[PDB]
Amino acid sequence: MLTRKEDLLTVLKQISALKYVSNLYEFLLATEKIVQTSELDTQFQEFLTTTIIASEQNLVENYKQMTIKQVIDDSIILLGNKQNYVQQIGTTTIGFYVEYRQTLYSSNFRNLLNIFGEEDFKYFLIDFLVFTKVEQNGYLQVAGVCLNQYFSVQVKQKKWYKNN
Repeated sequence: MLTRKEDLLTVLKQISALKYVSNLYEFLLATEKIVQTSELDTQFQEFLTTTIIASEQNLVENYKQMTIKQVIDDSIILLGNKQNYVQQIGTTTIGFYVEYRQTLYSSNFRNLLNIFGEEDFKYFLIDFLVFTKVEQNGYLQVAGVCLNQYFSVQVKQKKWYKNN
């Protein structure tokens, strides 16, 4: 469920498998998808700086330089048989069809789709764990391999009464 920023960050820095962690704004800058002077609404700009993303490797060079619903469906289809991605939750995939994300449909992500371009956006949701600020110091993962999949590997524990 919802997580506090400092908790998300401490968990993320502890996971050695995730070598890359940044806020979205800086990633878009490094990949040159946007530049310092790009015209950005304050809401969207606040969305870029508060959104946190993580990947196993540094994919900046890889990302250098249609409805949102459709792009997301295609993205999910690209997952193949892989499992445990946030976007797959409560989803069933059969061939090119997906049946059954509220945040991913927002204007923020639609603007993100237009800046990334169709192809890169599709892979973005796969290569990155994406955490968005839902409320005051309240983060939610909206895409990528479920964080729990990594914590579990980093900190392997058989049994416990509870560990949120």
